[PDB]
Amino acid sequence: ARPCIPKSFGYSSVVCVCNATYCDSFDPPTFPALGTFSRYESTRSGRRMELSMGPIQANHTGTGLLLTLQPEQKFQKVKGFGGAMTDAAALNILALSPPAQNLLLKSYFSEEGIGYNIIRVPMASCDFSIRTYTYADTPDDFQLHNFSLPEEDTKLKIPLIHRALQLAQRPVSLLASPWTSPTWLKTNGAVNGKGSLKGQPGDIYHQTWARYFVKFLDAYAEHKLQFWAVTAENEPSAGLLSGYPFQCLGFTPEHQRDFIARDLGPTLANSTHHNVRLLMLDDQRLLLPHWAKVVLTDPEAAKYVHGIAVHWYLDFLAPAKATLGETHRLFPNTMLFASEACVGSKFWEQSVRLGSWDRGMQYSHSIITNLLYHVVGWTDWNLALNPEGGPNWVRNFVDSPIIVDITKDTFYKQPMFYHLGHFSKFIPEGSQRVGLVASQKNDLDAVALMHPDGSAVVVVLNRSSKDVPLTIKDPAVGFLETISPGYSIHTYLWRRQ
Ligand SMILES: *[C@@H]1O[C@H](CO)[C@@H](O[C@@H]2O[C@H](CO)[C@@H](O[C@@H]3O[C@H](CO[C@H]4O[C@H](CO)[C@@H](O)[C@H](O)[C@@H]4O)[C@@H](O)[C@H](O)[C@@H]3O)[C@H](O)[C@H]2NC(C)=O)[C@H](O)[C@H]1NC(C)=O
Ligand SMILES: *[C@@H]1O[C@H](CO)[C@@H](O)[C@H](O)[C@H]1NC(C)=O
Ligand SMILES: *[C@@H]1O[C@H](CO)[C@@H](O)[C@H](O)[C@H]1NC(C)=O
Repeated sequence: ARPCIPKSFGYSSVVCVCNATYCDSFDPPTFPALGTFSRYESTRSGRRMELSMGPIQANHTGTGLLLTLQPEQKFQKVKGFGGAMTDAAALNILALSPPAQNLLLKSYFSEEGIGYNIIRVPMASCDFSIRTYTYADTPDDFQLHNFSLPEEDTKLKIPLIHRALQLAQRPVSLLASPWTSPTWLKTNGAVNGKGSLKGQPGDIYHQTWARYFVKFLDAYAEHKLQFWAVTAENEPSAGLLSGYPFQCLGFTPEHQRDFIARDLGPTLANSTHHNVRLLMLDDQRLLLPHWAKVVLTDPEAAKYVHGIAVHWYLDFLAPAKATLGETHRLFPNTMLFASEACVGSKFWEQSVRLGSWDRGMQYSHSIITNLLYHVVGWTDWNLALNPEGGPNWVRNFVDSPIIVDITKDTFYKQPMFYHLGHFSKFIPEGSQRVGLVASQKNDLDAVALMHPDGSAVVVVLNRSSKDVPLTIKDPAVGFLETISPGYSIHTYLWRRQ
């Protein structure tokens, strides 16, 4: 286990400094015997996923906070965690020397790092691109004879995805999302702004756009990559907004419903890519449950839709119970998945705050809330950005868990990286959320899950300044006596037999 090299940039915590010859890492799991628990601890004060071990006791007495596992109370199975291979993320990763590149990719994808198993791939350009392009910019090419991947895919994104896959010991699921269609399929003839597909679902424009999904999946397959899922459109509501500056393609929920039932669903189902999952919405969770009711109460759209993808940007408006909770109650067999998050887009937010503990706590708080309301996965946005929070052709810069400094062949792992790793490292695909109750009112955020191998994992986040002593009870093993320091996050692991 190679320790964090801390550096302060004047914010609430430190970054971990990595370069060509040094990056912090973990040792392989030792799997401690029954009656012993593992603790991974990160703190604002500087601890970075530090391992300790403790005993499990047969008995407990006291008035302190007790959290009780309810292993019989079974909820959602986890798909996984990861981030987005944008043009910007690829340009930043490839600006490092090869050994620094490999330590960045190992930080995310290896067992010596945090075990990411999801990669979101934009279908052509987004704002985190240095130029605007689609795969079919030759005008009025309804045949899509001139559909091709440019070097952003063939030289940047695809080779980095292959390298990530090879470093990962877990199977990695790829998720594709489009921002815009070719401009000649759009009402406004532009990559951005208020504009939809021309015409109506079931017509030549919509059939062409559905076939474009199949051509993308064919082109990626020529490069030996297969997708787990695609979304119906990135943030479809954004294309309904006058002057929207980012690549977009506007759909009402009715438009998405009919596009899926008539065009996208049947087109994917009648392709070699029929096993690729389709996710609807890919948008702010305040749009639930309405968007789910509009799409999923139509059997001709419902039969194609595997899940509902959500973005976190307006979560302050949208209580989880009224959105995720209500959507799970009405549509319990349609999985919910968090497909995009980042801090810093808002005009008042500094784009990049190197070492921000607040930004880390935003991530872990969101992941815990999502898991407590039936969500099966959580996806970061750009895997890496430069210290300006780009590149970005619209100059809408944001933060990333890893910041690359090309001038020093150095990258910085922020608190967001460690807060995400407290889940991604320890909650593999197939883990199941289980019950966890508190003995009294408390300021902690906590979630319990069972690993496929039956072992327990509990994440405890303390967003308060105050140390909170607490006990965890598992009826199969006994009591963990621990303490949740102010501004900390813990992951607890233990065998149950
Ligand atoms: C990539 O990042 C690495 C981590 O920051 C950089 O390594 C640091 O490199 C400096 C410059 O050589 C080292 O400092 C020197 O340290 C030695 C003492 O060495 C011994 O003790 C230190 C702890 O004090 C220990 O880290 C070493 O293993 C040795 O046991 C002094 O003699 C010098 O006066 C000077 O202070 C750092 O120790 C070193 N840290 C680590 C953790 O390796 C590396 O240089 C970066 N590479 C590039 C090219 O940017
Ligand atoms: C521990 O738990 C058991 C429950 O079977 C209880 O009967 C026993 O007296 C407890 N031990 C102590 C020291 O309280
Ligand atoms: C588009 O495709 C056809 C046939 O493969 C080719 O002859 C034509 O010149 C291409 N157009 C452009 C603009 O590259």
